[PDB]
Amino acid sequence: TANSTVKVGNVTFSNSAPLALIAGPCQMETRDHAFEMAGRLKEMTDKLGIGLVYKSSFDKANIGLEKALEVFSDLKKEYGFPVLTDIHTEEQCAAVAPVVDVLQIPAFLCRQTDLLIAAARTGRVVNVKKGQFLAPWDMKNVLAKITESGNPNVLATERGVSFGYNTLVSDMRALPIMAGLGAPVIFDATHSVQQPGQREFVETLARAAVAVGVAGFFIETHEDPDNAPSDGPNMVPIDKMPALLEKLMAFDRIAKAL
Amino acid sequence: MVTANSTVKVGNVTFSNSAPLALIAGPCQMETRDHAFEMAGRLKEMTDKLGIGLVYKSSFLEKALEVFSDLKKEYGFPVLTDIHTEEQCAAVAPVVDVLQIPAFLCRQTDLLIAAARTGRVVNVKKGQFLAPWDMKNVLAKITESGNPNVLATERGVSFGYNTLVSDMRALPIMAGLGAPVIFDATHSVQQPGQREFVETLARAAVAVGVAGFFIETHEDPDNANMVPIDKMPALLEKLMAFDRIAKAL
Amino acid sequence: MVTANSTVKVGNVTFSNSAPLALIAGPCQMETRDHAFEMAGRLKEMTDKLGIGLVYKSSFLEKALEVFSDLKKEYGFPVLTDIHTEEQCAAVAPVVDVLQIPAFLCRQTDLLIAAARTGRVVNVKKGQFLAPWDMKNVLAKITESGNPNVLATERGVSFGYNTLVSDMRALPIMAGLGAPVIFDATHSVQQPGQREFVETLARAAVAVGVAGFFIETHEDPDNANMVPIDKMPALLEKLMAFDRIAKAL
Amino acid sequence: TANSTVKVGNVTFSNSAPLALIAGPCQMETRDHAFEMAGRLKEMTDKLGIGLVYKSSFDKANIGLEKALEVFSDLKKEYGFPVLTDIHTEEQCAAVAPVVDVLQIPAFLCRQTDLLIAAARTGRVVNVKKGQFLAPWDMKNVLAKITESGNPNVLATERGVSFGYNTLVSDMRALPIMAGLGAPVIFDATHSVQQPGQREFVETLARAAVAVGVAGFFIETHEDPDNAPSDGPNMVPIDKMPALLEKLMAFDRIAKAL
Repeated sequence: TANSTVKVGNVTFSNSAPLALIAGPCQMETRDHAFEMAGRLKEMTDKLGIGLVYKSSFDKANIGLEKALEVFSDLKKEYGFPVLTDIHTEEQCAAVAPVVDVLQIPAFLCRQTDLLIAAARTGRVVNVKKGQFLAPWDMKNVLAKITESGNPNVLATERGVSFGYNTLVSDMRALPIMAGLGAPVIFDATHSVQQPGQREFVETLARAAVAVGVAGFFIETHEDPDNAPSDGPNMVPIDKMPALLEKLMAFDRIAKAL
Repeated sequence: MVTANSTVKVGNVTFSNSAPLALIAGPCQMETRDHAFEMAGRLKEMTDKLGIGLVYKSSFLEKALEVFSDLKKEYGFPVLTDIHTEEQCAAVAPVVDVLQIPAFLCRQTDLLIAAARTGRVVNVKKGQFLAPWDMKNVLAKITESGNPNVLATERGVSFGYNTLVSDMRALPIMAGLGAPVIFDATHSVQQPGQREFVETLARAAVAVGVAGFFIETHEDPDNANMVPIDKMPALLEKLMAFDRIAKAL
Repeated sequence: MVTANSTVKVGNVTFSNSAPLALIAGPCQMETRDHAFEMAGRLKEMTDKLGIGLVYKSSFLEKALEVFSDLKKEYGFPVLTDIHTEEQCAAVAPVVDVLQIPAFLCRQTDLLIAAARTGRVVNVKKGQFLAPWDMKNVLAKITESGNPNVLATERGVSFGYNTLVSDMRALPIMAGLGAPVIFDATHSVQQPGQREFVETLARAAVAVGVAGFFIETHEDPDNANMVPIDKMPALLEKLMAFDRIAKAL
Repeated sequence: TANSTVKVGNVTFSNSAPLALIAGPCQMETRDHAFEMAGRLKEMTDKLGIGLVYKSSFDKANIGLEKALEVFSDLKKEYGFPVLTDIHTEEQCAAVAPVVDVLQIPAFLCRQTDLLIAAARTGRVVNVKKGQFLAPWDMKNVLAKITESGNPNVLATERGVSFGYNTLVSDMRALPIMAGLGAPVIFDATHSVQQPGQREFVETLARAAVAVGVAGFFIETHEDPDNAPSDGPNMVPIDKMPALLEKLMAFDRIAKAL
């Protein structure tokens, strides 16, 4: 019993609506860097008519919460977008909820029922990253922990499944399956390509997903991914983002008429 | 020496990962002569309206080759059928434009060589036990035999038990081998040992970029897996809209 | 610098891929104090007769640590429990001999470091998303933190959907990393999202060669997955017979 | 409705009986080479009390039938063992059946119903290699094509399943599952380790399988596997075979009492 349209600040997520973007660097760095990344993402999405949710993690985990919340607060004041971050404990959900619009359950924690309930109880939008060890239908039971806990605003993010050793595959059937559960479906293009333990296939997977039909994309991006503090091999260079997004929007226009 | 053609011309059809999508379509098995002309006429009608190339396919031999020959006289399209032995390649080659290597036989060198030596276009279905880069050495058996006209068909890869998965990365990787890549929508959804997901996989594949689509279709697929023929015009129209974008990028 | 110990001594138990098998066993969750002493007594009885080391395990904290402490006073064995946060490591360490990292947390560096810094033995369950060689970098987070006493537990790897598979090659590969390898028979048969195959997988693992077996067990597993406790003596006797051969070769 | 004991010449296959060995080089080479391999295999199995079925292929396929049948006939005359070879067409089953005791259906052909029926109709023992794309329970339907065709003497050979790309895994649960179908189960140690498109793990997998319980082993072997005409990376050096087999028999003695 999820909301099929999830509205967060100025952003609408729905399998029927134009694509929305969750984007940002993996890890929050300096305040300088945060404002540069968020400014560039806001400009390119403003021009395209794409809603933006700005993302960054503060726990490292495989800047710290206090500092990060200050930066997130100032970003929101300057740019007006909702923000997202990942949470790892019940105490972290309560601590970030005053500022952060969308709480994210990491893939490794997607089965941790008490964390799903704690996120749910904040009344924030909850994005659940589907674990690479889950099947698409398994998400019914995961998302239910949130919706049956009284929070109807859930997003389900596809991020690939384990395929042998050191390989993920993206089963495009996950998208209609999860959409059938009633929550907006988000496609994580950057983690879906990774070699557990690849950037050349981000566009490939993104094009496939948008044509199938998704509410949104989750794309990690950075100005110099090879030199980034975390997750660097996977992130799209920020200067390549406008071209990617323009392409995705062309397909989305067709996909969302059918 | 000899290398795969990135553009493969078959009769009045052009396959290339840079050209508009062409269609390989038909029933699994040839039934009757009348059934063949019906399916083919319906397929040609829809492909004529959309402006897409059609290769008509069926699996069978004497009677079948006469049916194929007559279909070609009447409709002017090329045809495709599966071959299983060296002897079969030789028998069907005077009539059939595309010889198809089934996925279970994609590593059978002697068959690959026989089909190559006929001079026909050879379509190899990628085994569900192969990785996309494994098609390099498969395609090389045809091209090193002197035949540059090869098509590589994606049809899914084994994913745990009784499950296939469509890794869309297979498409650019195989395209990189230098042959047109064909997406088999109807076998890629199979539950080994699902028709609902055929549109899903097809939309994904076309947005990634393919030379063509391979779809098994029938007027009554429950009494024949297959896309009902009455679902083809809507599906194809959607796939052509995505293709136009995919091929311009 | 610091490297994993190929022999890990825990209280009166020795773990090594060259030593006789030792047993890590107990219920999933600690129930009551009386239930704990019962399970433990039954396990110690059977391990005493067979001459095998026993580490008693349970998941929970204040009451639980008092139970563990009393079990140790009475039975003299080491104990193991799962930890989920840094704070938890610190709280359980004064009592619990082996800190266990659950499979879902095996990549959580901060937790790995916290458990390492306690000076206790750390057992890391291999994530079902990891390859066996991926345990190199996991184990290194504990050893580079100054703790050489690590156990590596095999518990299956994802195999398509809702299925795990036990790749017996994981065992020598992980042994090659230099830590004793533990086989989790009860989680390796899991259907994510099967008790019949626990003996099958255990027999295979022991013939390959493992430092130990991890088995969840209960007196009434339907009202608690788990091996019924009354099935343990027969299973263990079989596994010891294979172990003797495996360890001499 | 398979025979739970399959007797072929001097060899007994049963999940209850001491292990039997199917062994030989992948491809038949010279007559010299055939007699050397078969002699060495007969000597080492004679000493251990292990029944031997000598194997070689004549079709190449990813010496030729006429020559191979002559060699097989002379081997049988000299050594007295049953022999095995793989068949690929209905005509090949009829052509080799006069001489060959055990017809083998290759993994890639295990779903080809007409070939299963043709092998069955020869009245020879049929060994079916389980395809790497099959599940253990799928073998019920495969083996049924033989037994329902009137031939109750079938062997089911485990040879690994596809695990991501260029990797096989050996699911040891396949062994009790297939045994539950009633046919003797054979473990192919050499193909189960291979990298599709490894010898150091032949003993690992073999030890696992024998402890679980199997009727037999299928082991490809050659005097100089690195220089062999086919399948060389996978085959056990013939001089390592006695030590391997001695180890397997030690475990088998325990496994077959339980």
